[PDB]
Amino acid sequence: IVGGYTCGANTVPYQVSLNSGYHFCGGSLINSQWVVSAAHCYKSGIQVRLGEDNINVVEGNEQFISASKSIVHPSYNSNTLNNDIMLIKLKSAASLNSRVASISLPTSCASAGTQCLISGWGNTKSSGTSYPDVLKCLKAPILSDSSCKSAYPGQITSNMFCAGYLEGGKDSCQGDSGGPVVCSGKLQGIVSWGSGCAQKNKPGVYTKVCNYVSWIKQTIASN
Ligand SMILES: CC(C)COc1cccc(-c2nc3cc(C(N)=[NH2+])ccc3[nH]2)c1[O-]
Ligand SMILES: [Ca+2]
Ligand SMILES: [Cl-]
Repeated sequence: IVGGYTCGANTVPYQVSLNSGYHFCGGSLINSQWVVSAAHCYKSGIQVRLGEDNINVVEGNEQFISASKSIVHPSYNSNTLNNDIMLIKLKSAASLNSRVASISLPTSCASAGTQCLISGWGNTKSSGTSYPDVLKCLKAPILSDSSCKSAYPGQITSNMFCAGYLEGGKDSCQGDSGGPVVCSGKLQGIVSWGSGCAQKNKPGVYTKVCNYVSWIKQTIASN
């Protein structure tokens, strides 16, 4: 997260770290056995780490559970990143409490101007790599479709939305991919891509979760 702030330990109880011997992507807990992340964060050998704050220290509250299966969206396109969503089922269910809790799926899509919270352990510099030990947070508004398409002409599908600041300085970045964009207590986006990090006129692009609620529900129900 570039231009963000320290969230505070466990203030984002649905945030998870996908780990394969190091932190590589973020994700969101939606029920005690399922997490949602981005399809391009897929790999085998994934351990889901819940209740984390400092990812390099066991401070307490952590639950490390292996993934039993990852379900990448059948229409995911690695070249355009269209349908960049993946569901991970956990080997055992997580114990939910106040430090580990799930976030709700939306019933409607959010509108431009809606303010949302993006969190993650991704890079904090737009030029160079500086990864943090604790969770970083950023409040960012959803932008209008016209400003998003003007910024990335030909690359935005109806399953993506832009959120951020056109002046630059605040944005999600590498290491944040797969994590949550929460607005009014509902999971509305998944960190997906962007051009560099916090560059002027190049806001972040997120997977539009409201277009996948029936797919998420039907898939969890049959697995
Ligand atoms: C499969 C992963 C281990 C590799 O993931 C990645 C490798 C290189 C860059 C990214 C990445 N750049 C990103 C930029 C942004 C942004 N809003 N500017 C957001 C997420 C990003 N994720 C990324 O997610
Ligand atoms: Ca820790
Ligand atoms: Cl266009």
